[PDB]
Amino acid sequence: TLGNTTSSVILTNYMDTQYYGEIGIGTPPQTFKVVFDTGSSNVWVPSSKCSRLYTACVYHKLFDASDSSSYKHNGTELTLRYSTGTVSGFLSQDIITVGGITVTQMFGEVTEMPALPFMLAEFDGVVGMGFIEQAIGRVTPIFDNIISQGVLKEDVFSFYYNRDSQSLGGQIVLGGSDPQHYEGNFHYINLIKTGVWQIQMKGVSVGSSTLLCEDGCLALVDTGASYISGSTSSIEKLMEALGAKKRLFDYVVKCNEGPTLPDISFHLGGKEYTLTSADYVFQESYSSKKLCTLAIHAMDIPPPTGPTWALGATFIRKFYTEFDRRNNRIGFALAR
Ligand SMILES: COCCCOc1cc(C(=O)N(C[C@@H]2CNC[C@H]2NS(=O)(=O)c2ccc(C)cc2)C(C)C)ccc1OC
Ligand SMILES: *[C@@H]1O[C@H](CO)[C@@H](O)[C@H](O)[C@H]1NC(C)=O
Repeated sequence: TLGNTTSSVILTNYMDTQYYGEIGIGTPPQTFKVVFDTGSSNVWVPSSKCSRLYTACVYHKLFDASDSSSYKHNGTELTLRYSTGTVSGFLSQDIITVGGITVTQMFGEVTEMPALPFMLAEFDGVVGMGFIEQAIGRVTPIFDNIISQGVLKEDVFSFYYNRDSQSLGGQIVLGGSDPQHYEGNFHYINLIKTGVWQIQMKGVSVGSSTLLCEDGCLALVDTGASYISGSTSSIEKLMEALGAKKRLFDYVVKCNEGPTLPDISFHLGGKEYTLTSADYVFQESYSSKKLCTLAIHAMDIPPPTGPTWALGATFIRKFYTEFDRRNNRIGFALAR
């Protein structure tokens, strides 16, 4: 069922690495800073039942079911494994408010939240924008519950991630796209299969020559990821081609050599999606005596999804993204 409504959620941009908006859970609503993540399908927030020996829970907003009159008990255990860490807790149901839309949703109340990486998180939880196929415990994703209401103009949602400034951090539009944040026309790539926001990639070039993904590869379009990521192997080759040094969790260049780095192009569908060094280098200075982090890192995503590349905030900043559930495709347009 299609309606005549679009809703939008204003996002906060924290240092070009984290983008999140707010949702309200319960009656009266308890507000949470959440990441709208196309790379996951579950809704979760920290729980009041999280042991205060997990320091992450002392530093985040906790959902208290005892303060919500609309809460429905469930209790089923839930473990969510990310390539960055793990969270576990139990399932609960309540009313969730997302940019005007009110929806009865099943979500995870996280009771185990490791300091790495959640003490570094500015957000409290996640709103999974993925498909039911990848939903842990086969829980209906929030977008599927919003479609069911038959209120949205289109069975799509789109992302705008701005470059850091005190301006608009970003924007998610549910039910459409916002022409104020893109120019030109959308170029669509069909999903390899329904169930994952993953498209075929046919080459990654450093400069003029296609040095990587020559015989094709996968590209997960991940709104919950900060960077463009590849497998340890691909990133090693890419970084050698750029002249970057490996550290513990990132790659660096001498700050003075950042602007001189070659363009990186991603071959997706029809078009070549080019990022210049200004789009992937955290150019904090131009000093020959300082190191500058790159917005590309290695991430070994496990099968069946991985091995795959992931196009995170680094990519979405340059390219406004529309996620089309009706046609199982992803559209890209140059962001304004
Ligand atoms: C862009 O701003 C978003 C905020 C970035 O900051 C952070 C993000 C995180 C983070 O890793 N995630 C989860 C990842 C984002 N998509 C899903 C998952 N990627 S994954 O490769 O494991 C994966 C992909 C696909 C499948 C099927 C399975 C596994 C968030 C959303 C919990 C952690 C700490 C952060 O900061 C301290
Ligand atoms: C929890 O919710 C699921 C639906 O996601 C349901 O099938 C299950 O029976 C519920 N469990 C309890 C104990 O209420």
